[PDB]
Amino acid sequence: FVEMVDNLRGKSGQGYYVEMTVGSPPQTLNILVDTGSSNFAVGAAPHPFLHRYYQRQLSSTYRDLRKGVYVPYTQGKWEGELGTDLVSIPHGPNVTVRANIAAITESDKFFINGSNWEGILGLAYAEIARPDDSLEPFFDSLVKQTHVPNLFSLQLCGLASVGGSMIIGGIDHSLYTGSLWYTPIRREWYYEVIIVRVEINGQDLKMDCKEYNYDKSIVDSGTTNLRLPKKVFEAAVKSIKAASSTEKFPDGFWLGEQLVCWQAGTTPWNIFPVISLYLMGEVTNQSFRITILPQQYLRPVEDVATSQDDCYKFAISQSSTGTVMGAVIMEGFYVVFDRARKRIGFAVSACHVHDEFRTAAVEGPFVTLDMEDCGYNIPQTDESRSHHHH
Ligand SMILES: CC1(C)Cc2cc(Cl)ccc2C(N[C@@H](Cc2ccccc2)c2nc(=O)c(C#N)c[nH]2)=N1
Ligand SMILES: [Zn+2]
Ligand SMILES: [Zn+2]
Ligand SMILES: [Zn+2]
Ligand SMILES: [Zn+2]
Repeated sequence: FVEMVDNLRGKSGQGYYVEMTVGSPPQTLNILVDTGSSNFAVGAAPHPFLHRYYQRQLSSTYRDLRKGVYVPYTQGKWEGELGTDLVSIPHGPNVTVRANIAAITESDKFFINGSNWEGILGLAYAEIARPDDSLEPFFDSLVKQTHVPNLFSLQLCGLASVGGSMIIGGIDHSLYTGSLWYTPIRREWYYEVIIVRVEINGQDLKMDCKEYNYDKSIVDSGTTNLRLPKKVFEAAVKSIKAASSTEKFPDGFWLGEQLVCWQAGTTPWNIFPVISLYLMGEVTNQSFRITILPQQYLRPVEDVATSQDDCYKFAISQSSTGTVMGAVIMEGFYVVFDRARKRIGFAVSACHVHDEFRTAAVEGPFVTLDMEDCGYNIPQTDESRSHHHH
């Protein structure tokens, strides 16, 4: 898949985008790759931080669905008018499909100054599509209309410019080394997975493993940080603080709200521990671990005021909606979203993050005799229970 290698670009902390074309004649836009949502939505009216947008009036193939959609986030919102148009990925498979498109007509805190993407490609499953699951997501239309295999893979390589690859329909062996380990997709909504054990510099956090997946764990290219449920995040911060106790940092650093700096080239990486997340294996009683270096979770931020200094932001943060394996985790790894086989694969990425003495790793198997169920069952609302799925 040499045509798809290197088809991602981005800015540090503003995700990764792929080129897509919409309409006829083709209007090219840069579209955020988001495995944490399931709408394809594109800016479709002027905005101060956009200089291009989808012009439905210029597409002879555009059809209006005459139905609006409103998508709130805890940080902002976008809203728009649903329709369909022809869509292709110029640096992807050689096919064109008729897909649902939400034309974003207004938004708040969604498009950011200097980001360079004009829309978002929700790669997760219909269940979480807005306004409901009857709006077929892009990848579903892609696989149904063409012979593209039902799989995609992401190599996300670490404002600074970033790059990577989204291989659509395949796995490209040139983008990883060593073993590829698969963990099951627990349920097809988010790319939900189960973490069975967490270690910080080889020391077990020794929490009940349900705490790791409370109320879910998901793989999310739309999230920057590794985000951890409250109790886990506190135990992790306690452990990382212990390891790094030669350095007393301010509270704001541990909150993600303050940089910490050393003289250029002197950062003491050795005092910051590796973190290993052990993911359920395909075989009952087996897991494998993914091991993250501090260079993945301490993100450099170029200081405008101290040229002499290497400065970093702590990129692990607290969650109340479960564990989120964001860019912090993914940047280590070639991640295969094997929708056909309901599994997610992890191998060490060919764009490796370097530490002098340690390596981001994917290792297994680890066997447990004790097969505790580490999944959490989210309390069923009457709202969920009552909707019919015909
Ligand atoms: C998918 C996308 C665009 C959805 C989104 C919507 C809105 Cl309105 C505001 C921010 C985000 C958002 N935030 C990401 C960072 C992002 C911005 C732009 C592109 C990709 C990622 C995020 N990551 C975190 O770690 C975090 C925390 N803690 C909070 N937020 N990601
Ligand atoms: Zn507004
Ligand atoms: Zn531009
Ligand atoms: Zn019914
Ligand atoms: Zn349904």
